[PDB]
Amino acid sequence: MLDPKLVRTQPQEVAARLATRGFQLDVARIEALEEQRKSVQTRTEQLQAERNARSKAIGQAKQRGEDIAPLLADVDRMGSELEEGKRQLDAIQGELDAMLLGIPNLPHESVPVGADEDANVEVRRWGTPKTFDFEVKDHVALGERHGWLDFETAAKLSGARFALMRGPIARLHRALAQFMINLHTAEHGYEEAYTPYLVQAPALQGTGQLPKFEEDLFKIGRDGEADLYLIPTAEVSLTNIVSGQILDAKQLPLKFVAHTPCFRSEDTRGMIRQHQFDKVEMVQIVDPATSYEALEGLTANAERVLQLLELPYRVLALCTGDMGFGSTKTYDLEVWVPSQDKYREISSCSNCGDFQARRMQARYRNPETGKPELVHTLNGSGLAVGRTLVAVLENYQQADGSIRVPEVLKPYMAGIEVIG
Amino acid sequence: MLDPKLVRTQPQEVAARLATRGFQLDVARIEALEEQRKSVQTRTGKRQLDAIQGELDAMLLGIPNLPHESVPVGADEDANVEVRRWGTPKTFDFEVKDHVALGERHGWLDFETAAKLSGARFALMRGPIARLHRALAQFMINLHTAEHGYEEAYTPYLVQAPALQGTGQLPKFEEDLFKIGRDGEADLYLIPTAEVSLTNIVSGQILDAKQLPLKFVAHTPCFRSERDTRGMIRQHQFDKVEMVQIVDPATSYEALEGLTANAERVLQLLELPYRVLALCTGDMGFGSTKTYDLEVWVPSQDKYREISSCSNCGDFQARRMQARYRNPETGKPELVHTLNGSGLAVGRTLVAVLENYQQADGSIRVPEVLKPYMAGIEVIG
Ligand SMILES: Cn1c(=O)ccn([C@@H]2O[C@H](COS(=O)(=O)NC(=O)[C@@H](N)CO)[C@@H](O)[C@H]2O)c1=O
Ligand SMILES: Cn1c(=O)ccn([C@@H]2O[C@H](COS(=O)(=O)NC(=O)[C@@H](N)CO)[C@@H](O)[C@H]2O)c1=O
Ligand code: NA
Ligand code: NA
Repeated sequence: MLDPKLVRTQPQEVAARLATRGFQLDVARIEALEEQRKSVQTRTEQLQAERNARSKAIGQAKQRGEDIAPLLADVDRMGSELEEGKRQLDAIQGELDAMLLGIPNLPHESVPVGADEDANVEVRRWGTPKTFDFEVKDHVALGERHGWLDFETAAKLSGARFALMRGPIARLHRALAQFMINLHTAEHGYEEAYTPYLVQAPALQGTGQLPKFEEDLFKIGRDGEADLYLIPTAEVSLTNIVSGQILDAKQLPLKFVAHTPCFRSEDTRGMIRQHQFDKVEMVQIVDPATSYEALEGLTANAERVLQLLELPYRVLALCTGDMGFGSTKTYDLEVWVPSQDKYREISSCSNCGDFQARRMQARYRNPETGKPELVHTLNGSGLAVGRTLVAVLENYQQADGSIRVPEVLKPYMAGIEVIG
Repeated sequence: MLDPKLVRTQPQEVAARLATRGFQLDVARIEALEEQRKSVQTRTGKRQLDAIQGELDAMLLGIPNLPHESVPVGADEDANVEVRRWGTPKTFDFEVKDHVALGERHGWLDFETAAKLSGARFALMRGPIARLHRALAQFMINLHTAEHGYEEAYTPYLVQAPALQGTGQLPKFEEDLFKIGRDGEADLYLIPTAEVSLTNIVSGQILDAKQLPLKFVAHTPCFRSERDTRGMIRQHQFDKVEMVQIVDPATSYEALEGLTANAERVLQLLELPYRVLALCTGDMGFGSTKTYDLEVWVPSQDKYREISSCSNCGDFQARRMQARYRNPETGKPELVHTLNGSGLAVGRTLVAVLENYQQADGSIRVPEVLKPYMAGIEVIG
């Protein structure tokens, strides 16, 4: 949610900033609703003035021994219209709120203005994509060899876009997730958390997936119970820890890390696109003055995972036309994928500003004013575990089809140094 | 599903054995349907044959497993037999606190934030308690893979109906599952246990005799919409480290003893006193022939509480899955036997760790085997 006062009073300036995202604000409808509101409010004011006078004129008519029936009938009619005037103003405000819940965030001034994906800038890249002396295999060819990565058995259980891992590939996947959590808790100042993987609608509305992106979620419809949704990311559960709270300035920043499955009902082959995937999520609840510096740190934390695994990657600053709904500024990390001869997305790191904090009423008590003020929220993958496994399998492949274990993962691989 | 030959050749004995579970086998309806199929065959139309076949198959999928002759005969939980114990429950020199009071002290176990997010029967864990939960699950999976011969697996947590019918949750227990209704697609169900995904790896296959035993281990969330039940004891979501075995039918009752010892080892290494209960015929799970429950000591309750269920399913799930192996003696593809057991339910291990390891000041001492996973933390709070 944007600032309601800003959208209602400056719809033209808000529309112009939003147009950079390709989003066309319904300025004609905001102004029409605002014209209707002003018209009803002026009618209720004139009626309040008329009814109050008539209601007190009954007292005076009584003192004169006069008939009060014409006056009571006037007051009663006026009262009934004021009650409708309230219903009209409530239904106008109701329509305006429903509309404001579907508006994407305002891009920060520093975001490059672009109409599409081609206006995204490379910020920097790290490491050098390996030149192989043999024909590179993809992660599907590599992992299927001994049945350690099995899409057929997963299709037999659950249908398309699911995976089954066994033996050393399953251990390598767990090693990756354990390495990420241990790194963020030991070196990057994040507090570990275990969260529900099923949330009710209010949590998803707090982070921006609801009301607009319901069709992308798996829903559990329940009889006489509030429906449950499978989390698309631990961002939903972690960010909402602070909903409806006034935090002390001393408690900021709150930094959370969670390793959870992620469920989405939205080449893309093998493990690139899945209905379920593990992701180690980083979430920060910060002082608004520090959120853009916090984003730089958050991005460096996700990068550190790739540097430690020695995986060549690239950092992209997303343009205005290529951002997520609730983001003011995003950096995408893209890992080198040898079988594709390109870098592919492995993490998105965003500053949401006060957009999610507004929806969930997550606040802090400002020290200067003493007044409760909205916090800023940030989130970032550090990393999507299945995609890192794809990167590990492909970048560490040997000529015989075996896989070298990355150095930082050997303590988790129980003596295994080469897979197959 | 039960052997169709046994149901036909020995109806009275199969019915008398099932009656020890409190299940009344409808021999009359089964044999009346068999007579109708035989009469319709001698005349052959397709409508009446498919209706009789659909009726018979639906009945057949509703019959629980035959209890093994070594299973104590009883009507309820009070007839379950304690077969052994391990360890001495601790005598505390202060008033014992439950895991809820222990965990809630610094916000590290938070039922209120979880309720705000998801409603009742959910949990949120933070900092050293979340780290201890993760340490427990890592310990269990590292133990089973390194010492007990189990191959690790990452599985889907959403399955379609045939996998649940393969292990016995469907058709009879649909109400206990969280279903995802999918428009113009097969509905998905959240897994109640990794037993569903692990056991079904071998469905529709003829394995090699040399491939047996197949021993799988997985750490997964478990989702169910179903004595003291406070906090993490009962949840809609909980983590469980599951052990599954696909074995030669001749070895399955020795394999159950080995599976039960694997689960027990986690409790021994954590130094958590417990007891082993041989479930009676009237307290057994639908798909089981024989079950041992592990019940860990819970100081706040002054009693042992269930933390694991180890079962031999015989050929029951194999029949539903058509999971076979090529018999080296005969040459014929024969049904395999299947087994599963918790090693362990992670949330309930955490309850047991918090309570048994608590100290006078409300702090919790970290179990010895968990210290390598706790980043220097030896005392929680
Ligand atoms: C397997 N798989 C998918 O099918 C889809 C996405 N991803 C990775 O997940 C990362 C984070 O997803 S996101 O871009 O929608 N952003 C978030 O979820 C925020 N909570 C920040 O993480 C993407 O960068 C993909 O690499 C998959 O792995
Ligand atoms: C939190 N919680 C529950 O809410 C319910 C059960 N349990 C434990 O899970 C163990 C295994 O569940 S079971 O008995 O249904 N058996 C199986 O699922 C098999 N696949 C073997 O694991 C129970 O023993 C409870 O201790 C919870 O922890
Ligand atoms: Na992205
Ligand atoms: Na049980």
